[PDB]
Amino acid sequence: YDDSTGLIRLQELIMAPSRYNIRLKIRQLPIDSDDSRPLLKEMKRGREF
Amino acid sequence: HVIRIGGIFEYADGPNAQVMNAEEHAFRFSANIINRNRTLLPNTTLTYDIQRIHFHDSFEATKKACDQLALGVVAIFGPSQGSTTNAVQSICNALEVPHIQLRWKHHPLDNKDTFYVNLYPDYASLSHAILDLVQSLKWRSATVVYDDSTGLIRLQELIMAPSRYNIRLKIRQLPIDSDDSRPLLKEMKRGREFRIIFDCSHTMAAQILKQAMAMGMMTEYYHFIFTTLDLYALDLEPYRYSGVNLTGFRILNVDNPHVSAIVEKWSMERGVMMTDAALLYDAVHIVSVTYQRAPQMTVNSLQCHRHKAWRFGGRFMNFIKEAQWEGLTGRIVFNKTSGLRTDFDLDIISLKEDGLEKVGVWSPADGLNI
Amino acid sequence: YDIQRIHFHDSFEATKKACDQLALGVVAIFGPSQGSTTNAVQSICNALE
Repeated sequence: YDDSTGLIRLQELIMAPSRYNIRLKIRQLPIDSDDSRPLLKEMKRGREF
Repeated sequence: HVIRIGGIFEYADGPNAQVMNAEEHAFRFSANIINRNRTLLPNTTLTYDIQRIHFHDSFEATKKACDQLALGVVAIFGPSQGSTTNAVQSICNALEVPHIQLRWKHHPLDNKDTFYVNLYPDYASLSHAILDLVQSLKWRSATVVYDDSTGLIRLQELIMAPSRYNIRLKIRQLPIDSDDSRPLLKEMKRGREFRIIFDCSHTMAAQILKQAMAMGMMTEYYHFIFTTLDLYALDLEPYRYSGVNLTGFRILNVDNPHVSAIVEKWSMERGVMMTDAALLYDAVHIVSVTYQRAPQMTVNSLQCHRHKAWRFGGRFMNFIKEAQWEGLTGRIVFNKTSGLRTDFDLDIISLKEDGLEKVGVWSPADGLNI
Repeated sequence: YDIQRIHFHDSFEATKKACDQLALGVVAIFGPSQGSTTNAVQSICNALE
């Protein structure tokens, strides 16, 4: 995610891992810069689709 | 000399509510202490314009602040809610009077006010405090239970710490239609987690005391973690003499005898000093330091609808933003870009069967010395 | 209709534009993009029906 206060009203999906058994990783989008590319390398290490 | 300032408190009928809390009374406490101390301002005597507003009512706030500006005030204590306090900060920038934030409110730096001072311990360094503590305990299974997302905001290095530290919790909100989560304590006792961490306030925490001891969860296996700092207006003793493993907190630095004398002197006034009582006493002391380090400066009667503004608002905004003073809570520090109490001292206090006991400290300077 | 434009995060702007649109006379105001202006003036709009 990027902004941290949209999911106040999307928290149904946030407490979905108490219900639905999907495994999950949380990261934030950088807020002082737009450059996602080292974080893209971090997800290339994270290896998820 | 005599100086006059402006305060805003929030009640449930507002000015039509007649409540003097442990802070308004502590405001008058510390203001008359500066009226008593004459090397805390050589001759300048601290008076004030306290203007109660409602809870979540910015119209009453705008009228009370227009009354303060028409009387002439040179600083405005921030409300605890962004509807009121952020509009008041924009107007404080717009008529060149220092806004105060007495607490933390969520403020973006996309706000364009230059009149700002946030005061509360570092959220990231708090998250690293609990990394220090939890990696001294080496846990992975836990449960953070909240009742709004702002405690997830205030602890947010710890929430990308699952992508650092090998850790995974039960993300759960409490009901916002009820404060008894004892049926939800039943429903989470399916998980029967023993390391649950609590973002909480004191009356809610007494409700949760009677929930958890009602659910048979008061024990020394339930290795729980409290944010709440208030331990003389709630119940302690059966939870103590049942044996428990839990961490609470105390920002107060009362083992300095001056600070314990001020707490006892408030007990004569109220009733023991709460967190924000000590913060507001230290804040009124800080403003007397900022003004004693200031030239004595004008009081400007301002219409709230004009652009007309006070001469020394940027000057005294610099005097407040640069402040850094030692008092009841230990260290009090502003950042100079977006203000913050980056460096902070805590008493790691914990209840056992012998009672409450300070067992360590956590500071961004002391690390996790404990 | 009546159209206003205000900077992000300034409710004294909302103060003056609200005095314009009230002394003019409107019955609805379209929400700004920030939050402090909109809820401050929402409490005011609540107070004056």
